[PDB]
Parts: sequence; C-alpha cells; structure tokens
Amino acid sequence: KTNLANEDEAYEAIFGGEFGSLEIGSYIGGDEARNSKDYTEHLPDAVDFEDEDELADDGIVPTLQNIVATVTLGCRLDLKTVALHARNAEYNPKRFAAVIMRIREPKTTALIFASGKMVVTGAKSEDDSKLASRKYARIIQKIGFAAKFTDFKIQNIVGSCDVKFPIRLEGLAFSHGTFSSYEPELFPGLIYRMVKPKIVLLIFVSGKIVLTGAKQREEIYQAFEAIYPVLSEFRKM
Ligand SMILES: [Ca+2]
Ligand SMILES: [Ca+2]
Ligand SMILES: [Ca+2]
Ligand SMILES: [Cl-]
Repeated sequence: KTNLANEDEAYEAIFGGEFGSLEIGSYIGGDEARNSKDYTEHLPDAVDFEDEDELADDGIVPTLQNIVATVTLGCRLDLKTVALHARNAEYNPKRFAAVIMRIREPKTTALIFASGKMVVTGAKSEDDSKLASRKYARIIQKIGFAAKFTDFKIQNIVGSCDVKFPIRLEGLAFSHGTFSSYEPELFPGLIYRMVKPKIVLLIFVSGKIVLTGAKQREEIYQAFEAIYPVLSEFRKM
C-alpha cells in the first residue's frame, strides 16, 4: 500500500526506486500550470523568494547531468505555513508530503519536509548544490522558522556520456550476463550494475550512456573508464 501523503514514504520514494534518485523528476512536478484549479494558495503579501541572494551560515569524458543533495534544517516545519508565505513554493499534501520550492540561481528544486529534512536537486556542480541548499535554508529562516544549514551531503550524481558509436547490446548482455539486464521490449537501455565502483550504467544502442549512484564525481569517471573497453569491444561496425 502506497501513500506518499505520509512524510516517511514520500522521503523514501525519492531514494527508493529501481534507480533511486535518478527518477527524482517524478516528484518535483508541484502544481500543474495548465490545470486552472491547481495552484498553491498564498497569502496576499507573500514574498517570491526565487531570487534569494542570501546564504544561511555554514577524447570522451562524462558530463554531470544532475546532483541530488540532502540537508537537515534542524527544526520542525509547518509546510502549509511555508507554502502560504512563499510564492515560489508549491504544496500538494494529498499527492506528496513535501513543499516543492524553486530558486533561479543556481536553478534548482528543493523538497522540504515537515521534519526539517530537505532534498535539493537540479544542480550541475557540488558547489552549486551547496550554494542552492544554503539559499533554501535562508528562505526558511526568513519565513520565520529557526532553520540551520547542517549535514549537507551529496546523495547522488548523475553522469551522461556519448561514445559516438552504436553498441551491440545483445552480445554485451550475453557476454556480461551476471552484471547486465536487457529486456528491450520493456526498456530500451541495457542496465549494467557495476560492482566497483557501485554504479548503475544505462547503455543505449546509440552509444549514449547514463551513469548513476555516485556520491563522488570520481566514481562517475572510474565507472566510465572501466566500461569504455567493453563498449569498444561491442562497437557495431
Ligand atoms: Ca509543475
Ligand atoms: Ca495545488
Ligand atoms: Ca543478466
Ligand atoms: Cl556481439
């Protein structure tokens, strides 16, 4: 039985899929702009904090596509109060037990929970992730909660790579049987579960690779360097 209106289930759903927080995009929809009755209500003089500038006190190469980070604000939050006091906040308690808040620089989304736990996504660098998180913590402080920027941690780094050559997925799936899963009628990519580093690679026919599960960017580079000779061996000539 699934109920993402429950705080714990909503938090765990972010990191609990088959690919974990790779699929965080499923939970940051907030309100549907095209749906007229779906808009988050705000107080008449609610401030838009999306331009927040203040910070709470503290060859082939893969590219970083996304960084997911966690922050402990250290205080309980009334999510309905946060939503009403911030025009850049979206809150649908019946669908997901978090306030969805967005800022423009670095362009990110925060998932803010009643316990004061926060998840920040959308950043392309560790410094941007930390900068955005410190801004969300400041916004919560400005609304009036005794929030603190603590326990910043990168939970996931998504990498993407294009090897610029097609891949023989049948032979790669057969040859690396124990570490691969390939069901092309169910999902187009070959799922490669690397042991060391512990990284999931999504290998597509086009030579486009997606790497997920890293908590350090060095793991993305290591996984790509490890898989590159395998991809070259299975190049479709
Ligand atoms: Ca939306
Ligand atoms: Ca709504
Ligand atoms: Ca297999
Ligand atoms: Cl083959």
